[PDB]
Amino acid sequence: RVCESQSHKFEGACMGDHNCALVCRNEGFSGGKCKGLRRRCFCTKLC
Amino acid sequence: RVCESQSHKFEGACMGDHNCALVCRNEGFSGGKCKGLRRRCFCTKLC
Repeated sequence: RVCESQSHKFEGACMGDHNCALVCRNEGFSGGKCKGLRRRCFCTKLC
Repeated sequence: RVCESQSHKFEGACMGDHNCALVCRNEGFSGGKCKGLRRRCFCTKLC
């Protein structure tokens, strides 16, 4: 089961899922991706 | 740090946040609330 949390560190429009994943790993998550028309980085991990 | 996961048990459209919270507690989360244009139940817990 997957849980999500918006990144605290990601700056600017999320244009590249991989960059978001890397920032999210620095925040303690397993990965992440960009979501929405607002292009925000959302970190993911197993609940 | 809070995380979110769409409910796996909640039936249909989410009207009452309290109902969603109780359903989500049965899924092992601390709470939950109805969100989105298509009113769905999202469970929350500390990650």
